[PDB]
Amino acid sequence: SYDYDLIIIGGGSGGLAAAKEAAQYGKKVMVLDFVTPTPLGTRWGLGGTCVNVGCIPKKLMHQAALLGQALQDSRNYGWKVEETVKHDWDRMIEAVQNHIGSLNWGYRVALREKKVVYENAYGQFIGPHRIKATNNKGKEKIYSAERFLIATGERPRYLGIPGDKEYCISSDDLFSLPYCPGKTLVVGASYVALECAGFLAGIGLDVTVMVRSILLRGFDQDMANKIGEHMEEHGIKFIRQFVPIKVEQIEAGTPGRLRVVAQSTNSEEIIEGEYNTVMLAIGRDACTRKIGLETVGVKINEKTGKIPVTDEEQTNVPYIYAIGDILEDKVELTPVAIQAGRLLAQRLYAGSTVKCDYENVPTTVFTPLEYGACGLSEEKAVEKFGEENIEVYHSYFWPLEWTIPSRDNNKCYAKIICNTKDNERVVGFHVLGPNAGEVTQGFAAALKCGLTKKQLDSTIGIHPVCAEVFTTLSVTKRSGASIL
Amino acid sequence: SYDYDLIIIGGGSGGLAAAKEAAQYGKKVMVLDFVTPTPLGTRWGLGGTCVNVGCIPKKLMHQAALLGQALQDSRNYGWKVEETVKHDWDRMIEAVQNHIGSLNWGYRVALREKKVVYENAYGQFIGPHRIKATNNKGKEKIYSAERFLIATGERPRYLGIPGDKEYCISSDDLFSLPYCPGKTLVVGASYVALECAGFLAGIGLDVTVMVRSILLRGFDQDMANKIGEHMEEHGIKFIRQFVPIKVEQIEAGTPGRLRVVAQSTNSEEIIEGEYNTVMLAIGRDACTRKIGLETVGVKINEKTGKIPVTDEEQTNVPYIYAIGDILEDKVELTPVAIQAGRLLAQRLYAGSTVKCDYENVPTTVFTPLEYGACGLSEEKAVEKFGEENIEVYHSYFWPLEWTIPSRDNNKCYAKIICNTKDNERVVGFHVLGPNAGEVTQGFAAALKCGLTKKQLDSTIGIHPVCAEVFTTLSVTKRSGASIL
Ligand SMILES: Cc1cc2nc3c(=O)[nH]c(=O)nc-3n(C[C@H](O)[C@H](O)[C@H](O)COP(=O)(O)OP(=O)(O)OC[C@H]3O[C@@H](n4cnc5c(N)ncnc54)[C@H](O)[C@@H]3O)c2cc1C
Ligand SMILES: Cc1cc2nc3c(=O)[nH]c(=O)nc-3n(C[C@H](O)[C@H](O)[C@H](O)COP(=O)(O)OP(=O)(O)OC[C@H]3O[C@@H](n4cnc5c(N)ncnc54)[C@H](O)[C@@H]3O)c2cc1C
Repeated sequence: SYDYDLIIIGGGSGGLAAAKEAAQYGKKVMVLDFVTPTPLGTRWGLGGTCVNVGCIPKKLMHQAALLGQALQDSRNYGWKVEETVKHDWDRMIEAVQNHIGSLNWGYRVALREKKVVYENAYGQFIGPHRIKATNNKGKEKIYSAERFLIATGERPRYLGIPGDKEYCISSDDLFSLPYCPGKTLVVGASYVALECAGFLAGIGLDVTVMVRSILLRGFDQDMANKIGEHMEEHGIKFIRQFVPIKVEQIEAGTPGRLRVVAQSTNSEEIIEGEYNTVMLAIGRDACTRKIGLETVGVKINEKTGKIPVTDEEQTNVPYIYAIGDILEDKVELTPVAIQAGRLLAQRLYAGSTVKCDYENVPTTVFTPLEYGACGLSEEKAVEKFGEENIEVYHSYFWPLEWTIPSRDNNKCYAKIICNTKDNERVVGFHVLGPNAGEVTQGFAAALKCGLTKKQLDSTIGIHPVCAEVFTTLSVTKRSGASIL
Repeated sequence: SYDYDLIIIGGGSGGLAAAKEAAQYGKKVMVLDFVTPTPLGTRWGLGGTCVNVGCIPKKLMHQAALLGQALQDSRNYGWKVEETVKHDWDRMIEAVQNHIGSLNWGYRVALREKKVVYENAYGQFIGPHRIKATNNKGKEKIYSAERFLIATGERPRYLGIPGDKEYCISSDDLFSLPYCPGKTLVVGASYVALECAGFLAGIGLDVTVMVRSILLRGFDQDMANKIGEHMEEHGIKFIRQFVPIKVEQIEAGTPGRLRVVAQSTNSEEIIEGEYNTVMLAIGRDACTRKIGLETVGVKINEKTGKIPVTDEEQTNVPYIYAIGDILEDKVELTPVAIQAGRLLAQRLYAGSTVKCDYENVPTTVFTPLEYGACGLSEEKAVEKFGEENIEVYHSYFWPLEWTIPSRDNNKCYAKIICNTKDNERVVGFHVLGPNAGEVTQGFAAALKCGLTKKQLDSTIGIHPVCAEVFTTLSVTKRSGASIL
């Protein structure tokens, strides 16, 4: 009947997870992946955003920055290290790219081994059950499938201003940049913006972040501001309430010199600054517009680009499914895309009825001082259950590892948000400190089990470990008592 | 009626936690603490074992070792560091002792602020409600109290052999040692033994561990062996099935040279070795024998030295309570002592009925590769529920941070133990990897909430973080399938 049982459009986290699982049940599967280049020409291999141009390289460079601090710390612990150690950009990129290459290859082998056809072509619906794939050299091929999975992801957004596409870079370009960016302006206050600002600073570069309004929209703002205070105290410059209106090249190079003109958000005040590199981290746009969805009848939100979907990841067209960042009002993270792909395959081809649970999905922002969160922000808890029913227990802590280097006391911060109407249920968990993700993972699991403050209090701490602060939280915001 | 409401004997974790909490309810409290010196003359200030001679200095030196690794790792991330960096023992100790001193002081002030009398004297019961306290210069004073709390801790045990007390050190001396130990023999396979062996090796010293039988008695033996394999692969020498029968001084010094004669455990074979320093980490003895318990009627286990106690920490004498490592068949960790002390004070003086929950208390062994555990060992699970009802999910993992340095793949290991007769309840949690304690803490809370495998599988991972390996465990030991 059809060429394939399933055709997956997009070879990112979600698509590949779906492919691997579907093939496990003997189904004929094809993955189409194609990385349309950056304005400046940057391309990469199989695996999608996370592998090539997201989580993996980002965390690796965050580690380069952390190791910078390790070198400093080591002195007081007795290691005889030269007072200032210099860092080499090109060496770091070679090592990162080398790793990304092995993952690119890893996936290509993985799909071959599981009998999944991988086609490096750009997919585009032409009609019911039919898709056209255009390869790099321009050749077209038409394929049919019983079902389709849109796993097409997003790409970085540009400001609609002169000079942006020609002289600025995005996260897409940064992680393979063939030269050290030098003095950098990061435009935006998304997690990607602050993560990159942070590690570029940790490697010793002069970094400025230009923000429109608030830091980390979507996240608990009390933590957001704490992250910002920390970055500002550790070198990073902030320009608040400004957006660039023009970027112009003073001199080309590697890096060259650029002038950025920015306008105030609440007045006609204009400022100028010159930078070596200008990074645009102001959000991402869904890749749902240029894939022929009209030819097949799939409905999307025309304003936001996102695809509405059932709690089973089904679009309005029964045989077409969508997963990943593309989805309307879900969670835009790699492991969510993976779980969604795995579970869809099992529902479709293995008789399972288990759905992807998008509630209380944990995250971590890898800022210089890491931020891990799970559940409701304080604001959202108050909105949902009422100020009077929310008790917020909090405390500062000082990692033992920081005492000998003698730095950053009363900076790491722990808070939980509890619902008094529901047995002091822990509806929100937030930590600012080292290894925030390692700390947050298990408390994410405790939320799935309906963790209560009585239960958390009864759990014994591990000593001396940062996470133990959560075992003995006794001071509430409402009490007004000090936590220094 | 009595001089004090409460007299606490011993100013360790537990005692001080009890004192601080009791004083908060306006009760008249005295703490007696006295550190009887090491055979070699080592003494220290207030705070007990943890603060002076346990978790705090131990983790700090563990960090000195970890930072050694960080210096090596940093090269491939692009930092231009000299190929071998040397380490200075004396500077490390100065920094550690400096921190311990601030904690010593911290407590001294804390007790002053909360109106708690601190007496640096050795406590000893003389009769009902009465105790004699002998200070350093030898002067005695008699005090009475309505109740008493024995929080007397333990001290390192020696082998009954010639030369042990005169020439060998214990954990007590190691953390203030005024010279670099040089070539070291660690005798024992307790967590203290392996932790110290590990960090002494991590600072570049030549370390040998001499073991009687198994590593880490009490802990999951599969994990124990993996920790040993890792230590052996990273420099540490192991002599198995030997115990020292004699230690003699070849030459005195700082360090000197010592000859250790050891005998096989299953034969008459004898081996000799020379070391600069010999550390005895073969366990600890309760300080319950020389404190006058006979004069007051408190029953102890005469074989083991431990004090039997109710689930409310009450001894057979109603007005006398005990907490901490001293207790019979409980859990010998700082945070357990603290929780027990806090909760006892609250039961006694604030109308609480909450008891200390000694079930599924988490621990972390700070070996070069860290081991975090909560709940049942695999062996103990099988013994309790039966082999056929236990499913063990496991996986290796590779910290992203180690990929660029290009080291130690298939070494970190995660397993959970599930009870099939009880909804695949996670009755055991085990992780071997970096920041094990940070990873384990929240899963400990999950176990308090009765975490289930269905629930764990429904929790989404944080990417790329080590802990996320627990989100997707699908391979069982019973299946026989490979996990490389
Ligand atoms: C800087 C940065 C940091 C991040 N950090 C984290 C983090 O720390 N933790 C975390 O969990 N997530 C992180 N992410 C988010 C994560 O990258 C995404 O959520 C994840 O990649 C989503 O998977 P996906 O399959 O939906 O999309 P993608 O992985 O991006 O896959 C989409 C793929 O499909 C291809 N494609 C698009 N259209 C077509 C077409 N028409 N035909 C064929 N192929 C097509 C694209 O080229 C792309 O390769 C980060 C992202 C960025 C940018
Ligand atoms: C090498 C080592 C590593 C350790 N690592 C960890 C770890 O990583 N995590 C963890 O949780 N625990 C660790 N511990 C164990 C932890 O330190 C103990 O569980 C904790 O100190 C228990 O405190 P306690 O209140 O029972 O007694 P202690 O802390 O030992 O205090 C007893 C105090 O009372 C004094 N005393 C004794 N007799 C008298 C008397 N007659 N009169 C007055 N004072 C007296 C003692 O001198 C001492 O100061 C470690 C211990 C060691 C030895």
